[PDB]
Amino acid sequence: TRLLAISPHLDDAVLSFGAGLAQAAQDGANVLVYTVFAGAAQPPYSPAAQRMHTIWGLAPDDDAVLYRRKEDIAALDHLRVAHRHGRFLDSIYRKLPDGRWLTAHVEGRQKLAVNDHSPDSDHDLVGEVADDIRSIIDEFDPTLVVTCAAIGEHPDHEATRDAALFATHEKNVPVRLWEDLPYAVFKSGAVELPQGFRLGSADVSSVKPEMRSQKFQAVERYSSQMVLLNGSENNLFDRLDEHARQNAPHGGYGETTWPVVRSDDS
Ligand SMILES: [Zn+2]
Ligand SMILES: [Zn+2]
Ligand SMILES: [Zn+2]
Ligand SMILES: [Zn+2]
Ligand SMILES: [Zn+2]
Repeated sequence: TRLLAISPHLDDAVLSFGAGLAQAAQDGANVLVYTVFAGAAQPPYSPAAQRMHTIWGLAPDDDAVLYRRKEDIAALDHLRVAHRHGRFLDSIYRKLPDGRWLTAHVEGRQKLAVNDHSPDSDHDLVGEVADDIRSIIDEFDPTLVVTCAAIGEHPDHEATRDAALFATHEKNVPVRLWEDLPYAVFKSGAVELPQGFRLGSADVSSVKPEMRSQKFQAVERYSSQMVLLNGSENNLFDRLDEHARQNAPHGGYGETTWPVVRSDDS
């Protein structure tokens, strides 16, 4: 078994599929967690990025990507799985063709506003990510790829998922999508895949209690994210535990995945 996980951001694979990754390595699978939006960003940073860096507990002009890469290595080391950090710049570091920042701040609103941009610019981003994924597939030779469903409709999650779907289709590798966490605790669960792809029936895994514990310890390595993840009530793990409790109310901890298959008549 050669499992390639494709995470949009530094933390998504561990939050959503950490237990499955740790279980996979335990069973003797070769596991690799490649993160798409891990590109090394250079100053000058935008105001919106600077603000994010402060929310992550960093100085505005700190090398934030380096810090987050280090956290990611620690967390994946904890699950006993390998890492690979991609070249793509996260949303807060990207500029548009016209020279504007992709993301700007508004006064008095929590979530950052994304500037409108061309379908061409999205097609091109997704194309480049797909290119990188295809090469990784050639290099690593996965038997299975797992990536995000993009529940919550984060644009970087959709870009990652879509590129993985195009690349895995061309390369004939089976692909599964994980339920995005903690997004799925806050957002419905229905997603729109690119034309020609659809979701098969869900599978909610059964993991040993010790893999649950390892997952949550791995999550704790993302120190920069604890404020963003614990939110208001400081109860991320409670919410994660409660979610898994529902989806197996006669079992313990587990993670929801769906296989991706071709639609009929496509
Ligand atoms: Zn993410
Ligand atoms: Zn490394
Ligand atoms: Zn992003
Ligand atoms: Zn876009
Ligand atoms: Zn769910």
